[PDB]
Amino acid sequence: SEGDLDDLAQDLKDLYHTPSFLNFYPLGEDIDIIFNLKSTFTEPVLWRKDQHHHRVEQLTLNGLLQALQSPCIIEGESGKGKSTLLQRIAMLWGSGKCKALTKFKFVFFLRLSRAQGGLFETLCDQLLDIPGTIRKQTFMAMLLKLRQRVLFLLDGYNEFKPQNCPEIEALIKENHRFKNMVIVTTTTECLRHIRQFGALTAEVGDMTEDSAQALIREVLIKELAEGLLLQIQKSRCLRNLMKTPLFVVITCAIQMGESEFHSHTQTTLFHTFYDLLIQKNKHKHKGVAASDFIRSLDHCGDLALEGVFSHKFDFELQDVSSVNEDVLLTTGLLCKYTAQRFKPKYKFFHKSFQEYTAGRRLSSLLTSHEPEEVTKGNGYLQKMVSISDITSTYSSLLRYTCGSSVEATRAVMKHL
Amino acid sequence: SEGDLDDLAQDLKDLYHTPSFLNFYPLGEDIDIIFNLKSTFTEPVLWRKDQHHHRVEQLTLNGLLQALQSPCIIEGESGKGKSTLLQRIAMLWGSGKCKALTKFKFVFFLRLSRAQGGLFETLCDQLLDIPGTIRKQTFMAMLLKLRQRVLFLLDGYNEFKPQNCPEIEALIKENHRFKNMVIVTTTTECLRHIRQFGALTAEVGDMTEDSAQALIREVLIKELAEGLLLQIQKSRCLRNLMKTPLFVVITCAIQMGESEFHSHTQTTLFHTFYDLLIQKNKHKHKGVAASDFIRSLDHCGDLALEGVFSHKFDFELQDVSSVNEDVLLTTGLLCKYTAQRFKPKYKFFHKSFQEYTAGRRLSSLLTSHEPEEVTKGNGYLQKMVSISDITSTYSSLLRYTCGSSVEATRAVMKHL
Repeated sequence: SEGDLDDLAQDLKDLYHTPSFLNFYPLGEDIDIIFNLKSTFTEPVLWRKDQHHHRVEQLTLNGLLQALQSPCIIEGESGKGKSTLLQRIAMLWGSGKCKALTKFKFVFFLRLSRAQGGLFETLCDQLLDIPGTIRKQTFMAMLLKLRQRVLFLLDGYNEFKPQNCPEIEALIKENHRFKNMVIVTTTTECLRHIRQFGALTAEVGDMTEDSAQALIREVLIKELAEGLLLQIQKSRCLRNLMKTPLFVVITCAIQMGESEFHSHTQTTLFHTFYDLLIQKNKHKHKGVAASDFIRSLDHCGDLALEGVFSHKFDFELQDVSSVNEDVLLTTGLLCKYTAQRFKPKYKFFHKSFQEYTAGRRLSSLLTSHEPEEVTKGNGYLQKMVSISDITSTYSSLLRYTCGSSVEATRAVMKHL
Repeated sequence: SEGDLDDLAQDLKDLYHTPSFLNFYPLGEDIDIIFNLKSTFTEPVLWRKDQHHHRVEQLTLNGLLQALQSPCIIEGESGKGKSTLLQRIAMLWGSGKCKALTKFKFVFFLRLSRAQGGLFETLCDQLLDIPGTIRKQTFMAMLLKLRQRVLFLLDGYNEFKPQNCPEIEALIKENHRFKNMVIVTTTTECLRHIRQFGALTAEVGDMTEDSAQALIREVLIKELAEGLLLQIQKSRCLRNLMKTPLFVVITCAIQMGESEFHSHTQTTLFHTFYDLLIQKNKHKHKGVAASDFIRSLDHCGDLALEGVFSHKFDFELQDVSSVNEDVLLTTGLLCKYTAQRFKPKYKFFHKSFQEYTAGRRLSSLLTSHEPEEVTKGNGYLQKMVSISDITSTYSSLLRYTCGSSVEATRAVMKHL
């Protein structure tokens, strides 16, 4: 009952080097795009927020491990791409290169979105099939007796329900019963359910320029990579967008498969991104009437547009006045913040996204077959009678409105 | 067995150091504000009432412990925030720094608001699972055999029903059968059900200026804290208010989350406070018709207003003439006192609160769509015909009336 413990550790070390573990779909399974952890995002930015929930002390992987303590909670920036951090840790353990992991005997990488029946059943079924030599529930004695030399990496907390496996939900909240180390990843929306149980919290930030450039070089045709590299060197606004894991995977994705470099103006990127968000969560909108979803989007759109004219990006509940917007919070168009505030706040993923959103809505209104909708659109354009506004504050809005539609462009140019 | 007992004591000591014990919600769970006992209220004041129920002999934490005898009853102020005292004791025991607690082998921190099935089961389930090696009912034989070397810290007595766990109700009432030390925290309203069983009593008082200042500094943005500190130093009335934990936490809670310092006029502070009392207990007012609940609140409002004119702050039952006001006693607007007096008495949480309450009612009446209600409101204004009242006794009433409504302000200014 000892030799097989070493076999299990070795078997898991080798398992984490398997292609079925190292490969993932950055844009989701709907697009057959596969990234290999060995060459993709390798150097994440990890912020350790203070007691006031502010970003302080920027940390790195293999710098955070040395600060590892009882339960740690890592929050996704804002409902973005896959939090490819926990699997990096499993790889590093499997490699044995990082000294901070050499003090551990086991690493168990689990998806909370796919769990049920209890801890034992989940480990046996989801991970490596444990030999019957010691598979008699006595493994708990070893787990509890050995010490904090075991890492449980739990992903997708926000997609997990306690009724399916209350043992592991209890594990993360009541760790004093196990005396092991547990790290969980979540999203902003479900953070309020936890945190109160955490010893340490952290947030995943943007990637460095060197990392983003490596990604483009590593997963693309050399000739097309040079095109994108030249474009990003020449442009100035794109350089601010290429910090987001969601965009650095789209500009390439819409280029891959082609034999020639295309500029793919930002309007295209924003449109593509928008469509991906609404379609990505479409699979969960089957309970939403088409008229509810469309009207909700229109509501969000009008909010963004008024926000542009009102020069505001921060909204409160009274600025929404719609319970049905939980659909778009789910979609990821608007993020609800439940941080250390008296009241919750609503913000768009990015200010430029809000501007795009406003543009798309205005453009649609201006091209509507209904005179009233066009009139309302004109009502907004009619405010644009100052050179100091046209070339400044509303420059982005006009560009998005124009790029989004030829007829919208015509209305804008006539006005200008 | 002995090793298990030593480990059990250590396990509990460590349990009391977890974030799950150190983190709490000073304004309740629906609002995500989390305080850490390590930096928040650390130095409470404990008054030991005499046989005449007089406030005498100011005591302190770690000064009272040395005078701990058979069961102690600690009374809250008047239905305020969390009585974060018992958990501090558990922490101190867990730290092992206070000599008074070094004599104790076990500390058992329990919430009576969540208890049932018996003491044995409650301890195991609510605190820490006791190993099956000693968790054989004989635990109690050990516990009893030992001596008065353990502490049972029981919170939320007013939320405890004896039908759920009569063993604990017995634990607190019949102590010679248990031969251990028990400390219970209760409220004024349910004091009458006990007291007769107590050996020693204490009341939680207000915090010092140094503490309140510390609390502001510890849980708020530096820049915003500086703003509040300057405001507090400049004002005269706020300083008197900032003795009560309820207002101290709200004041910083509403400023917290903002990017800039705001004056937050005390009329806003009182409004927020008022609404919290009304809405927080709404969950337990579902058996009260909306007409009955509002009518009762209006009744309280009129009582406050008449009391202001009559200079009456001490109310009797005949001044209420409504059995249904138990809903407001529950709400916490009015506190019923059952001190050693010929008759029970009713009082507002604070004189300034009573004045504020009067303000709300008068302001509302003066803006009513019903001429009779406006007339009644005016009838009160018609008494303000002497400068000696205008700039004195009713100054706060006029200020509250104004702050509460623009239309009310207009009526007031026309009068003045």
